[PDB]
Amino acid sequence: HPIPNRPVLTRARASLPLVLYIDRFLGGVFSKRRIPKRTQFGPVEGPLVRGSELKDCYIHLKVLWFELSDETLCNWMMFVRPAQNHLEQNLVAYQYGHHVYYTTIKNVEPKQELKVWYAASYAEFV
Repeated sequence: HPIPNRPVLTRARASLPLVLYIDRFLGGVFSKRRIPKRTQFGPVEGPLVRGSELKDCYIHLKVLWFELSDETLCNWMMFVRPAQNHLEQNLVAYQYGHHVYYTTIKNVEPKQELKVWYAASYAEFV
């Protein structure tokens, strides 16, 4: 009766809150349970860069900027895809401390993909 070693995941994948999961087939982060309005995730963690040489896999975030390319160097927020209309958006991103956060603007339901875009004031900085 074997019991295998537990698979070790990239930093980005393991730093994910137990409240959420990434869905293999669909792409992106979802909620296991109800996530109420005004729930704050973060901080975004990862390498900082210039805006010069920043990729298109991701939303762009000013703090210098975040390069969210590499799972071994970022945390789970690298997986949170950028919303493309107001229908699908349920997070807003802003700077608060020395840090950047994603905050729910809707009560998010189970099996709904979390999708981010700028809070208006933050949209000014970027």
